[PDB]
Amino acid sequence: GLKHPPPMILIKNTPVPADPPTTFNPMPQTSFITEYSTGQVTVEMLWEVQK
Amino acid sequence: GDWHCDTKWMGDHVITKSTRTWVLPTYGNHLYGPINFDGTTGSGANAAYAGYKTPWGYFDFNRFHCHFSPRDWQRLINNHTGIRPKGLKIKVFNVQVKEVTTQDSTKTIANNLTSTVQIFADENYDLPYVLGSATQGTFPPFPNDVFMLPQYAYCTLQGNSGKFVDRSAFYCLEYFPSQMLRTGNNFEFQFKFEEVPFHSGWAQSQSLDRLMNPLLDQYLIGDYGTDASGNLIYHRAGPNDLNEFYKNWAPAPYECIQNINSSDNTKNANSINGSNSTNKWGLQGRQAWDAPGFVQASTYEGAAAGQSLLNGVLTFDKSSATTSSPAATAVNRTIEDEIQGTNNFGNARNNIVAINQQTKGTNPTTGSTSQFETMPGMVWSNRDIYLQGPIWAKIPNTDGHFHPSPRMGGFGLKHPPPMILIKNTPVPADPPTTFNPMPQTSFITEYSTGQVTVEMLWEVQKESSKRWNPEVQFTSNFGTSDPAVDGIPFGINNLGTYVESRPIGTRYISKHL
Amino acid sequence: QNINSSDNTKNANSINGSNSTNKWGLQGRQAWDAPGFVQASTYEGAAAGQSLLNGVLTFDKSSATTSSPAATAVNRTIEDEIQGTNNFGNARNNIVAINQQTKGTNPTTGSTSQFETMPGMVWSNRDIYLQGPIWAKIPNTDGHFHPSPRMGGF
Amino acid sequence: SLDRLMNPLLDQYLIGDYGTDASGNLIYHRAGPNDLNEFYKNWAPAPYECIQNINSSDNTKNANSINGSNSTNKWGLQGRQAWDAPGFVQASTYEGAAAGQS
Amino acid sequence: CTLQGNSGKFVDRSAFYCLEYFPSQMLRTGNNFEFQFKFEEVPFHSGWAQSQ
Amino acid sequence: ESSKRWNPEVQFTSNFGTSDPAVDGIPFGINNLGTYVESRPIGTRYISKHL
Amino acid sequence: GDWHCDTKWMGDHVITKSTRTWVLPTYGNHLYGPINFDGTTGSGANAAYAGY
Amino acid sequence: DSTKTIANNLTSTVQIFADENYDLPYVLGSATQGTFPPFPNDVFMLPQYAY
Amino acid sequence: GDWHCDTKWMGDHVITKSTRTWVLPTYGNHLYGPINFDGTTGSGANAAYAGY
Repeated sequence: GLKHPPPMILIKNTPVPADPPTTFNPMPQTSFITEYSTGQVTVEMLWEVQK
Repeated sequence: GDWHCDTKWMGDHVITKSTRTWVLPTYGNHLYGPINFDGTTGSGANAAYAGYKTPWGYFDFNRFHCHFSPRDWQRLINNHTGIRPKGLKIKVFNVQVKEVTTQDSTKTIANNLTSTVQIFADENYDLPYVLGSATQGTFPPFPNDVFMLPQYAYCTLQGNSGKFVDRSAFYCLEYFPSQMLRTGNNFEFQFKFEEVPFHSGWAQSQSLDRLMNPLLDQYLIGDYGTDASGNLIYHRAGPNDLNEFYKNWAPAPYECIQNINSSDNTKNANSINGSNSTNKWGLQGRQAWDAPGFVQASTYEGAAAGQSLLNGVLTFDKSSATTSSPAATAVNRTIEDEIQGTNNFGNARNNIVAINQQTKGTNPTTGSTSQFETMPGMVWSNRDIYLQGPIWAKIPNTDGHFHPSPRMGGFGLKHPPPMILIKNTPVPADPPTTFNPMPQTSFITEYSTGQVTVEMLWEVQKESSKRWNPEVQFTSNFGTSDPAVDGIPFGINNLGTYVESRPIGTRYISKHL
Repeated sequence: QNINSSDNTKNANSINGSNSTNKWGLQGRQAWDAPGFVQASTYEGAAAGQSLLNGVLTFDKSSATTSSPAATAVNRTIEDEIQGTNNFGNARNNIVAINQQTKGTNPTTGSTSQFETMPGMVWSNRDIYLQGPIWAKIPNTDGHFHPSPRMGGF
Repeated sequence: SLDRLMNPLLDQYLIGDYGTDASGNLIYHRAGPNDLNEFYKNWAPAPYECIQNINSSDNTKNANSINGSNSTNKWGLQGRQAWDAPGFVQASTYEGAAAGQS
Repeated sequence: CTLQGNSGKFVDRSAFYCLEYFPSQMLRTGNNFEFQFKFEEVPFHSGWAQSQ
Repeated sequence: ESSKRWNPEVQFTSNFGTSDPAVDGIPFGINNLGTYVESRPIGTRYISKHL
Repeated sequence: GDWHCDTKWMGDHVITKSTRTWVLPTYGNHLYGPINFDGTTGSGANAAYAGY
Repeated sequence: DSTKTIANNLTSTVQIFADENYDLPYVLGSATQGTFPPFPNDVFMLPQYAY
Repeated sequence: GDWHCDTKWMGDHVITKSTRTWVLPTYGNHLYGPINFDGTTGSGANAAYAGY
């Protein structure tokens, strides 16, 4: 039990918009390029033990 | 080049940061063009204009919800009686240029690392300044939305039927120095605001005719009338008549504006034509609406529910929309009653003046007036600022101006934040193998996108009031919301759309006059 | 409106003062505008006793509680020293053009009861008196025009 | 000009009051490129006292036998009147007006 | 007087002040109270009559 | 209070329609008889936090 | 940026390292949304929730 | 049509932050799925955040 | 010896001051006395007490 546990690490792909129309529109743009990401993660922990 | 979007409250000042994602199309096929309207197919001769549209585009951050979340805005208005802008800095970064190819049905999008974009700030105010007109294209209030940059265009001096004249000006934007950005390059700009007064963030807890000690009498004697023989009669004002006290100060000037009731249709007349009933000012032989006008009280305590003024208040959309005739359930209509102490109701028209010269045989007569303008000894309050409203406006460059506080709201500035303009650099397609002198009209189809961060330094005034009883605060009050249909107010609904539930002013804490 | 303090032959009979005074509205009710922005109460050549109805300050000769003091018990001020820059209050003699003239329609003008501040005007403030107030507090507001208190002083 | 300061391609995010319907309900309208005169605006033009027109070039525009002193603007002081001239400056003519307008 | 509604009734923004909530000093016989004040800059009142 | 929620929070506010100075007076104030009245109870819990 | 995944036993303490490969899709079409359950089609009223 | 092509984009980004002040609802510690796999050679999805 | 009754908000701490006027009678005719209750005329045996 911990008052201050290891904090959450959050991640997301940055949205990349598709081609806009050539006339200005005030609405938010809903069309995006389909993508995903991948990588490596390493975690290192120091533990204390009793013999 | 990292994301920020956050607020830091330090004592007497506060810093806001926000980051958005923008997308820039090629406008106008890389062409300038003249634009006019002669008015006929539209409203009429009052609608005519002449000008130019350009291939360029620009950034507009001039609304408050660009810089403040609703919770931060609450933290401001309950605890502070004033705010003014101090400094500004802007960064454009992570630019990508993308090429579009269409073969048959399918459409492919590829990245081009060497192609550029051009950007410059207009620091000397050389271009016509189109910010401060409260138009669309501002940064979205919700930080995750992607938005288009609007195309830059301007109006110039016109003659009859929207034709150019000798003093009409054409501007070439390539005649300015600008810097060219590839992937990996960024643009930065810093700005310092001129000194302005704090916006007044409180509601009035007194009225201008009650400033006296109610228990006492005046040592000044008033004129009560004449007797049957014509001798002057004197009267001393006191607690039984407070309206007859001699006073040092007078309320705000007005142009009479027509009333309207937004809630209750039994109060309104049928089939009102709004354009025929609004206040107007003339210029160059044509007329324009005067709206919202110089601010008046839209309602006062004791007035009927829903009382308002026709084109006398600001009205906002709940969500970004293109609709030309939005429904009443889709809008946020502001109410200014916090100024009712110094500012009369807009439709009252109840000031009285003497209309003749009395002698024995002719009785004195008076009349009410629809027009009462500025006189020595008047005091008034400015229109409120809103979370959905504009921050600043550019004071016109002229010999004279009276109390240059912009009528829609905010801070009048001699030197506002300059316009930042941007466009994709044209990339020609394959030329012919024989020399041709003509300009080349064939280009590669492309668009660009990136991130922009804006950081503002604000100065604020903390609230010292010594009243004993508690004060009104802005609070979140709604019975229940359906997550299936609706969602949390000031939040994302079931369709993924951000909704601003109600309008929010700055005037909650109260002060005596 | 004008009033004559000395000579009753100049006044109309049975004037109701409250009905004839200038008023401004606020919050759905009305209050007297008095003394108002100062005007000349009389000028040289005007009849003796010429004054303005609730346009001047009037004081008691001695401290008193009376609600309706007699004329012999009061000191009525006269401001004629401003008659160079400030018109007589009941004159209403400024003239403006009320139509647009063409061949066939003659130009017409009219007098006005209201003429407000324009670029290029000059004026004088109301005088201070040995019996009058010294100072007043300017209301705390976004805007005010020429904040000189109307009854007098600083 | 002071009514054209906007970007002519865009619409406002402010909504105007268009009128009432047959039952008396308020109707809303968004101003845009088809009506630029209905835009909400920050600034207003100059104050005026109305001054009579005259045409210096073309006598067919003027009325006959105008008495100038009777038709000019005047202010009173000390029980007498004086001309207010030239007055606070107004535009004497504008583009599209007839030739000689003053 | 404070902000009113119809018929001289209080409303939400009406303010009540307790004067005992201020610091004050207590005077017996032999004690005195002193206060000093400086006026802000204002123009001279014009003490002349116009001869033109 | 440091909270990072987006939407606004509940605050304690003075809400009453109208009060009669003849009969009643201002809430949390002196009534017509000179008596001090505490109109409603007030806790400390208004701002919200997740667990 | 290299791989590790290994353990080192030192006396009274021990250090673990591990390396993995992750994949991240785009969730929700770049949208937030409210989610509820009223319980009926599931267990019942004890199963209801609201969130984002 | 039927086929699916996958290309690499060198300029596009991903966003990551740790929540050090515990400002978000903490959904770890509920013993749900989406943890690192025990066997080091497996590839795993990151779960979607909700509260 | 002066009046105060006021509050000062400083950052992470706050100071309150208040002043009141008290009146003290002579109690008990300058006497101590024992007090009891056996409970009968009141609630009952659960109400009994002894003291001074």
